[PDB]
Amino acid sequence: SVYRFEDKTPAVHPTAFIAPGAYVVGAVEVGEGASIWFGAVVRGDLERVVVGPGTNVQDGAVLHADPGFPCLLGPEVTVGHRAVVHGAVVEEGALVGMGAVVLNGARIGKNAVVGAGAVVPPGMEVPEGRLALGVPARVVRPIDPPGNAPRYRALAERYRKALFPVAT
Amino acid sequence: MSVYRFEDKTPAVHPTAFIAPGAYVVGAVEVGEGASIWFGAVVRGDLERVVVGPGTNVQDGAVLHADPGFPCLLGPEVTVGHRAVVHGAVVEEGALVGMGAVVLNGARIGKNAVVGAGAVVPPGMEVPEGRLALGVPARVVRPIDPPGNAPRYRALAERYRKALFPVA
Amino acid sequence: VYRFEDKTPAVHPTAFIAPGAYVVGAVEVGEGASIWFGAVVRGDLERVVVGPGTNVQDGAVLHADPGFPCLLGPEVTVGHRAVVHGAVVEEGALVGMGAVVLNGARIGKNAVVGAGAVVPPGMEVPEGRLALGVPARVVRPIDPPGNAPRYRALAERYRKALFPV
Ligand SMILES: [Zn+2]
Ligand SMILES: [Zn+2]
Ligand SMILES: [Zn+2]
Repeated sequence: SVYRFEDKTPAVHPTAFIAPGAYVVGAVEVGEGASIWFGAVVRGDLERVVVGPGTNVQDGAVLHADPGFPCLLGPEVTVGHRAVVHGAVVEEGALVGMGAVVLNGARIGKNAVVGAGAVVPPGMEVPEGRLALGVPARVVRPIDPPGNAPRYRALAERYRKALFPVAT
Repeated sequence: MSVYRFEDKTPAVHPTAFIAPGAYVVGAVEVGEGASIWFGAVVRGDLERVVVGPGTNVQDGAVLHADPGFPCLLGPEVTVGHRAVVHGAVVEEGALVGMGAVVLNGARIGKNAVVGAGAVVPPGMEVPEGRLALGVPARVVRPIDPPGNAPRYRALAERYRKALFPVA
Repeated sequence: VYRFEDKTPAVHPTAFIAPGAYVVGAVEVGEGASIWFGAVVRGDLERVVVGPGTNVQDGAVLHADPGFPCLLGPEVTVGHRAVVHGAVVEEGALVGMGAVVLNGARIGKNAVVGAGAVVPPGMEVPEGRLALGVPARVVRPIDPPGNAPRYRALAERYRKALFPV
């Protein structure tokens, strides 16, 4: 569930969805309508992590932060399956593609897209409305704004209404 | 070992399948006979169905999900390597998705084909039967011998169902 | 912690094993080591060794194939969501987050595998060197990473004061 490390307690909005098997630990803030999915890990100890309103952190993703590099997810952000966002700033409407890695100090602009499996080097800026892909990542072109966040606001509310464990 | 019902979608898991501790099979999922879903793996079907074929192993930390119009359909004797992501794609009989790889919506992995470890298979890419695809992004490179992971995991799963116990 | 047949993990009392981590089978976990949330350390057909003071971070995966033991040396860091498979990682080294290290590969002393890099089977990363790319390429000498001392201290803090809310 939700874990207090020493005296650091996650602050989770009651409309947020924390899936079974997800771990929210320590200095973490999870906003209204946010969702953290199965097997995801959100840990804030040496530095804080913010999951803005309506931001979804999909299955197997990992959020963490280093001193001086807080992990700040803006509102209506999507962190795809198995992505790692570490000490970076992701602004409103952006998408971190599934399997991608965003490193410390990187900055994902509004409605920007980090391609699947791309590795964003430390400090790199992804401008607003642009697609960055590759290993290492590189700004390629303008890209249409992702629509994953409204999908996951609604999918999360359905999960909050009808999720039941069943034994076999 | 438990499984998760989303709305009216309960996973249909064959009795000979092995579902490991820490694995999360959610919603519209079929898990075939002799299949195995290993520790920390997530197989989630809600927006669209997901099928784990018979004798198919979904290894540790792997993530399966499907998008509208893109079912995630794993054929028989398929291997999804450690920490891979197969999203809304078709994987034909005997193929291998290398560990850490990502396979995106609409991709098709031909029979006995191999996705290289860490490779990212773009949406809609077709990997022909018996071929090898690797790189970021993935490219079909050469013909490769059929992998033999699925038989070994059928047997390893059977050993786990008989002698896996929690300790202190 | 899970036993597989006759294979029981041997975990030192000072090691931190976070909730949601899965240590399975023929696994050694040394003094002052830590296995964090969602990580999977599985040893069945071959042995895995997590050396003293070595941290296996969140969602990382360790496994081994016959003849390829996964041997993590002391003071080693396996970053978030990394995969180290049947490889040898020497003292002080760093496997960057999201990276993949495959069978028979050797990560030299204080070497660094960059984040998301894929070290092919059998490849050697020499001591004090950085490897990047997919596949991996030895790029330049790098200063010793300092993650292992920080995580030794963080793990002892987590062993003492971690409670579900
Ligand atoms: Zn970290
Ligand atoms: Zn998805
Ligand atoms: Zn393996």
